[PDB]
Amino acid sequence: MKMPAYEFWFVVGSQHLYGDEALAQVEAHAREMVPALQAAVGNAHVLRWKGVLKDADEIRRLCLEASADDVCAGVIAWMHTFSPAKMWIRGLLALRKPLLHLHTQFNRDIPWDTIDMDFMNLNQSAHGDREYGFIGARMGVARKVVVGHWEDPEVRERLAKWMRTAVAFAESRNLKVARFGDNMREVAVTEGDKVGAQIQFGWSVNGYGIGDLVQYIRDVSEQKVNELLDEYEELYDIVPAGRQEGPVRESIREQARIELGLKAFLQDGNFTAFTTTFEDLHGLKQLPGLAVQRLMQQGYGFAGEGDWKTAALLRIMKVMSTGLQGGTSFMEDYTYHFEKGNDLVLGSHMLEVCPSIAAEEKPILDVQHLGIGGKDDPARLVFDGGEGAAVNASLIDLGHRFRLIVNEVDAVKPEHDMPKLPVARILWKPRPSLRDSAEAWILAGGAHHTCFSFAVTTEQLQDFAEMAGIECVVINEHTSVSSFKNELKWNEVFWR
Amino acid sequence: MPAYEFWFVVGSQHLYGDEALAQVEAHAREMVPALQAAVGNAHVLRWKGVLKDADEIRRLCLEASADDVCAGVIAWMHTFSPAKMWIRGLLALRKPLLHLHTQFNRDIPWDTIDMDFMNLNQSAHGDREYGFIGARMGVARKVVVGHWEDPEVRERLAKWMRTAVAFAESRNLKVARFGDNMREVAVTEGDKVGAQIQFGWSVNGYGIGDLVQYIRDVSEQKVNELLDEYEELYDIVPAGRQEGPVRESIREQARIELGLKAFLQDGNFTAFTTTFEDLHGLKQLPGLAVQRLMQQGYGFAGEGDWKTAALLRIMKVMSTGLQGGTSFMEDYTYHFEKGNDLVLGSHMLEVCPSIAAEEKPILDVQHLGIGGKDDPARLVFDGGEGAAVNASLIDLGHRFRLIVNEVDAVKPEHDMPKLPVARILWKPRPSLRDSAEAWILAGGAHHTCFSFAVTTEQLQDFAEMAGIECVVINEHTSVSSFKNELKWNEVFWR
Amino acid sequence: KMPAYEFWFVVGSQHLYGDEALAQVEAHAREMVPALQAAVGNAHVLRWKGVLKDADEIRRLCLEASADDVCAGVIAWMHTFSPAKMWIRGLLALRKPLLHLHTQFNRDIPWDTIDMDFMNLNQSAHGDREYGFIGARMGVARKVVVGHWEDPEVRERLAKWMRTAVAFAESRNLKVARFGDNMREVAVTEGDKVGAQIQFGWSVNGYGIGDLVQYIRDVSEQKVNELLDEYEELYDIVPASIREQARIELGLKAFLQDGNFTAFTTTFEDLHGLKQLPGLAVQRLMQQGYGFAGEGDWKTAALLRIMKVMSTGLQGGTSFMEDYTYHFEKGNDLVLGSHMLEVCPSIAAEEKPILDVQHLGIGGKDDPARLVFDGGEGAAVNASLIDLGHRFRLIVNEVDAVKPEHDMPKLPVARILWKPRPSLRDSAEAWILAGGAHHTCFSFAVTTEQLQDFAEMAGIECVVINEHTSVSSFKNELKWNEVFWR
Ligand SMILES: [Mn+2]
Ligand SMILES: [Mn+2]
Ligand SMILES: [Mn+2]
Repeated sequence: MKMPAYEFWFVVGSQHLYGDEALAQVEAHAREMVPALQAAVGNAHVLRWKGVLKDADEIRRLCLEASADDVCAGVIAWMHTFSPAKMWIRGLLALRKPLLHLHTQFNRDIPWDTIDMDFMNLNQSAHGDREYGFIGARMGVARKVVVGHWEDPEVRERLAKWMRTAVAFAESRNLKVARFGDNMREVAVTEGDKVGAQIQFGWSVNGYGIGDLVQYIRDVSEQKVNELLDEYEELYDIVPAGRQEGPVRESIREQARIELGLKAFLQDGNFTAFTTTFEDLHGLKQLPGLAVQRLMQQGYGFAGEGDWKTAALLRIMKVMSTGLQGGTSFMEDYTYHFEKGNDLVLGSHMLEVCPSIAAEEKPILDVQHLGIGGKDDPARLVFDGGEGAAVNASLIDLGHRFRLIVNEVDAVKPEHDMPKLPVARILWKPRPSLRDSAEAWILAGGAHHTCFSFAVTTEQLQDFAEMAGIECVVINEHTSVSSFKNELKWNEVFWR
Repeated sequence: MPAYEFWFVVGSQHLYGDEALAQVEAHAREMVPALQAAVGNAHVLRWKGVLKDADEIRRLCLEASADDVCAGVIAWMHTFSPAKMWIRGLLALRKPLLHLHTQFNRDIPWDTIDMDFMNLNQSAHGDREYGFIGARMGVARKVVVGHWEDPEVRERLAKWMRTAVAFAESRNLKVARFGDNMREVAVTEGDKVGAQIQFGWSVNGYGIGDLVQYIRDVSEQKVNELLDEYEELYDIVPAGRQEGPVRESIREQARIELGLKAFLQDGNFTAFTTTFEDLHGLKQLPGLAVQRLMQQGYGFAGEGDWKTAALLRIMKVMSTGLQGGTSFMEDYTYHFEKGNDLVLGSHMLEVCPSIAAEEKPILDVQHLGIGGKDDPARLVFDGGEGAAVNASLIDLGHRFRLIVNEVDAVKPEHDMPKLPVARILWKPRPSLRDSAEAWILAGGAHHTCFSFAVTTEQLQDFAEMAGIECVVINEHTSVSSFKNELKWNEVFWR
Repeated sequence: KMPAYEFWFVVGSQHLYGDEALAQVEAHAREMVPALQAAVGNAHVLRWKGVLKDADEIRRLCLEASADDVCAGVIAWMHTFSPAKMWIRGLLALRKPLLHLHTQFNRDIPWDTIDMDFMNLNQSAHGDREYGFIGARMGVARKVVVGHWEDPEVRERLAKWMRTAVAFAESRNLKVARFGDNMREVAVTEGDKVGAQIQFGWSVNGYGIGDLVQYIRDVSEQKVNELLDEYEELYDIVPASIREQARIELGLKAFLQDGNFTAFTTTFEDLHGLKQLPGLAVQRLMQQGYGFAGEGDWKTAALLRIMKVMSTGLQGGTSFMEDYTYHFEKGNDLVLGSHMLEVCPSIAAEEKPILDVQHLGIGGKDDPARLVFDGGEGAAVNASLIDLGHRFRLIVNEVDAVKPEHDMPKLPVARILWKPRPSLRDSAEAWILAGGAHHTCFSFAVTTEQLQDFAEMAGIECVVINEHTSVSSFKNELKWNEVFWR
C-alpha cells in the first residue's frame, strides 16, 4: 500500500582500456538515460545513478553498500563497454539485493556513415553484456535479463514491472506475519517450515494467542469505532435492516472494534500480514470478517486457518501491484459450474475476501449466520468479483524446498446474481481449461488457498521466484498436462 | 498403552521334504516359549508358523502390517529360505523387522552330523541369503546374531521389542499443542507434516481457551482429594500445609493437572506442549501439573516444542518395564572444575519427578517471572546418578536428525537451597567441552529428553525404524571424526 | 605493511529476562572483551560491538561487518537464550568468518546463591545450543570453541582462529601477478582462475615478462648500491655481478607495490628480457612477506602469501617448497625439500646464509645469484592446494624437520630435511592418492588446525596427513569427502 522509500541503483560497466574521454562519453550516455527512465515509468520508485564502474574494488564496494543500505531494493547493471567479469566476481558474490542485467544500447540505429573505431570501443554493449552474462551463469546468480533499446516501450514496461517486483521482494525479505492461533487442525498444505521460510524469503512468522488480540480489542475507543461505522455507512451499502440501532448494527460495530484492535496490534508490531483461525477464537464475539476484508483492502496480507504462506504471498502480491488498478485478494476455489462454453469456478473464502477485486459498484455490508467457529452472526462485505485477465498463485512447502504455482485465469462477470449466497464471490474460467487447469494444479499440489490478482503479471511472480530461489511453475493458455507432468519431474530434480 | 505382540517367523523351503519342516516346527515351538520367558511376559511373542511359500510369506507380512497389535516381526531362516519368496512380503511389511541370525543347537554334534543335520541347521547361510535381500531392498532391519539362549541375544531382543513398541506408539502418537512456538525460536520450529510422514505424529494446535474450558468445569471434589494425594506423595513447604494463598496456588496447579488429564484423555493425546507466551485464562504456568503428567507417562516440552514432547513420549514408552525414568530437559548452567566439570539440567518448572533421587520431592511455590503470572506450584528435587542419555530431535529442513549424548548423572555434593526448580547434574561424555562442541556442531536443541532407562542402542534402533540419521556423542566421540561423520551422513540421508 | 584488522565481539540475548539482566550481560561482556584482548595479546584487536536482542539489530551488525573491510571475523556468544530466528536474516548476509564462542561468565556454580534470576542470565549452555542449531540448519561456515573465557585452551584457539581469519581476509582481497604462463605441459599448475576468485577471492592476473623487463631497467642504481650494501651485512656472501638479483628484487618490488600485489609467480620457460632467473631477489621478496611459486604456480603462490599472513606474529617462517630427493635409512628415513633457487630464508638454521652463484641449466640464462642455507628443525606443516576441476582440495602433511647430519658442499641450493608423518612410505602414498602437487608451502609456524579452519572459511575440502593417518582410512575419507564436496 505505502511505507518505506525504495530506490534502484543503475550501474554501467566499462574499463580503463579506452581511457577517460570514453569513460566521460559512457558517463554522459548514462546520465541522459537515467532521468528519462525515471520520469517515464517512474515517479513512484527512485532510480539512483551509482556511476560507471571500471575498478574491481569500486564494483565490490558498490555491491557491499547496496547490500548494507536497506533502501536499495535492487541493482540495474548495464555493460556499455566491455567490462571484464573477473572484477564483478567478489562484488556479485557480496550483492544481497536483486540484480537486473539490462542488456541495452545507447544508440537505437548504427550511424552507417561515421562509425570510427572510437564508436566500436564505446557502444560495444552487444558483447560486454555477453561477457558479464557468462559470469552470471558461471556463478549461477539469480538475475533478470532485459534486452533491447532503453527508450523501447517493451523495455521500460519490463523495468517498471521488475522494480515493483524487487520492492515486493525487499518487503518480503523483512516481512512480519502475526498468526492469531495455529493452523486449522489436520490440514497439510496450510502447514509448513516457518524457519525454512525465513531462510528462503526472510518472513518473520510468529504466533500470538487470540487472548493477545482480545486484549487489543478491549482497549479500542468506542469513539474511533463510532467514527468507523460512520465511514462504513458512507462507503458500503449496509442491508437496510442494519442502519437503525439493532443487534445487526451492534454486530457491525463488533467488526469495527475487531478492525481497530487488529489494526492497533498489527501497527504496534509492524506486521504487514496476519492469519486468523476459526478453531481458536476465545474472546472474539465473532469471526474476524469485515475487519479482515477492510484490512486486506487497506493492503495487509491475510489468510484463514493459520495459512501464513498464502497470507505472506498476499502482502507480496499487494505490494507487487501498488500503482496498477487490478486489485489482489485471498481466494479459495469453492464450487465448479460445468457448461459447454461457460466452464466457471466460483471462488469466495469462508467470508474474508478483499474488496479490491469487486466490480464498479456495491460493496453490500450483510450479516447472515455462520456455523464455522461457533460464534455470533459475523458482519461481512458481499460483492460480485470484477472481470478480466487475472492470476491465481499458491505457495506450498514440499519439505526440502518451496514451489510457487501460478494459474492465469480470466475473471467473468456473473450473468446470474445469487441472492442466498451471503459472502463475496468471483467467477473465472481457468486457462487453459477448467479440466486441465485443475488436473495440473492437483499434480503440482497447489493449496486450496490462493492469491487472486488482476494487477500481478505472471512475469512478476516468475521474477520474484527467480530472486527468492524457488521453482515457479505456471499453468496457462499453453499448458499441456502431458508436458506439465514432465516439467514437474525435471524441476523437482533441478531444485533439490 | 495397547497390548502389543511380536510375530516370530521361521523361513524354510520344501526342498528337504516335510519331516525336516516338522523338525523346524519342533525347534521353533521350543524356542518361542523360552524366548517369551527370557524377555518377560510384558510384550507377547506370538509363534506365526514356518514360512516356505512366497504366497504364505506375503500373507504373513500383509497381516502384520494390517494388525495394529503387531508391534514388530522377528524373522529367522532356520534352513536356506530363497529370498525372492520374501521380496513381495518385505515390500508390504510396514512393521519393524528383526532378522534374528541364530541356530537351535549351541554346539556341532561332531559324532552324528550327517547330510540330514546339514540341510536342517543351515541357518548360518539361510540368514545370509535373507541378509542379502535386506541389503538389496534397503529394509530398516535390526540384525541380532548369536545363539537364541545367549543372554546378549535375549537382552537385544528385549530392548528391540521395547523400541519396536515405542515405534508403534510413535506411529499413531497424537500431540496437542496449547499455543504456538516461543516467538523467534528456531530449533523449536519444524515441519509438522514432514513429521507425520516420517514418524506418523498427529501434531495439532489447540487454543489455550479450549483448555481453560476443561479447567473451568473440573470437579472441586476430585481437586481436593488430589491435593490430599499431593500432601501424601510430596513434602509440601510448611506455608502450604495450612490453607493460605500458597496452598491455593498448589490447588490451582491440581486444577490444571485434572483439566489437562481430562483434555488429553478426551483426544487420546499421549504428548502435549505449553508455551509461557500464551496463558490467557490460566492463573499460572502449568508446573506441578505438567511434572506429574510427565511422571504419568505423558510426553511434554515447553515453549511449543512438539518435537521434544513427542520424543519424550517415545523415550518413556521405550523404558516401560525398566524403572530408570525419563524427563524433559534444558542444559541450563555449566560448572567448570579441573576434575568436576558439571552441567545443571532444569526447566522453568517442568522436569519429570521419575529422574528424582529417593528423597521425596519438595512441593514448593516460589515466584516465576517468565509468562508474568501467579506464583506457580512446582516439585523441586535433585536428579539421581548413573549412566543416562540426552536426546534431541531437530529438523534440518529436508530431514530430521536424532542427536544422542551419553552422559553420567551425578548426585550434588553441595545442596542448592535457593534454586526453586528441580535440577539434575551430569558429566556429559566424553567431556563437557567436547560434548558441547559436538552437540553445537550437530545442531542439537537446548530442549532434550533426559532418560536413565533408554539405551543409545534403543534410540539408534528407533532411528533405524523411522529412517532418520542418528548421531551419537559418547566416550568414543572425537570432535575431528564427528564433524566428518556429520558431513558424510548429510550426503547419505539427502 | 599489514592492513589493520579487528574482530567484532558480539553477545546474544533477548528482552525476555527483563531489562536489568541486559545491563548484567553488558557488564559481563565489557569485562570479558578487555581481558580477552589482553589474553590474545594487543596484536589481533578485538572490538566489543554490543549486545544483540533484536533481529533488526543482528541484521545491521552482520551487514556492517560484511561492508567494513577492516572486520576480519566476528565472535558470537549467547550469554542468555537469544531466539535463533532473529539471527537468520543476519547470518545469511554475514560474509565474514564466524567463531561461535560457547562460554560462560561464572567458572563455578554459586551453589548457595543460585536464584531464578541467576538461571535467567547464565543460559549460554542452552542459548548457544539454539544458536548452534540455526548454524547447522543454515550450513554456515562456523568455528565452535567451547570452555570458560579464562581457559588458556580457549584463548589459544581464539588467537589461532584470529590469525587464520586475518589470513582469510587477506585471501579474499589477494591479488596475484603471473610473469608468464605455466610450464607448458604441466597439469597441477593449471586451474580455474575464475573458480579460485569465486572460492577464495584471488584476482590472479597474467602479465608479460616484457612488463617486468620495462620495470627492472627503470630502477635507481643508487638503491641497487644501497641494497648490495645491505646484502654483505645480512649474508656472508662469497668474494664478489650479484647486482642483477638486487636490480630484479627492486624492479619486482616496484611492480608488486604499484599493482597492490601480495603474491606473484615467475616461470623459467619465459625469461625473454631477464638476464637470469630471479633467485636471491624472490627469496628476499618472500622473506618480506610476498607469496611466490615458480613455474607460474599461482595456487602455491596464493597459498604461500595466505600461510605467511597466517603465521605473522610467531617466529616460525613459511617457505615455498618442492620435495626433491629421499634418503632411505633404518630409522633416519628423511626427505630433502628445495627449489631451483627460490627458498625463503625464514626457514634457515643458525643464520649465516651463504650467497653463492653457481650455474643453473634449467633457465638457459646467466648463472643466477641465490641464498643457500640449511633448513631449520622442529614440527612443521607441508601444504599444497590442488584443483580437481570442479573444486579445490587443501592437502596438509605434518612433518618433523630435522637438522642435517652430513654437510652438502656441492649442493648450490637452499634445502631443508624433514621426516614426514606417519612415515615417508605412508605420507607419500597418502600424498599421491590425494593428488598433492610437487610444489608445497612448508611452514614451522602454521598449525594444521589453522589450515583446516581456513578451508572451513573458504568452503574447500582440507585433507590432513599426520601421525594418526592410515592409508586405508585416508582412501575412504577421500572418496566420502569427494561425494560431500561436489
Ligand atoms: Mn480456507
Ligand atoms: Mn525451554
Ligand atoms: Mn618447481
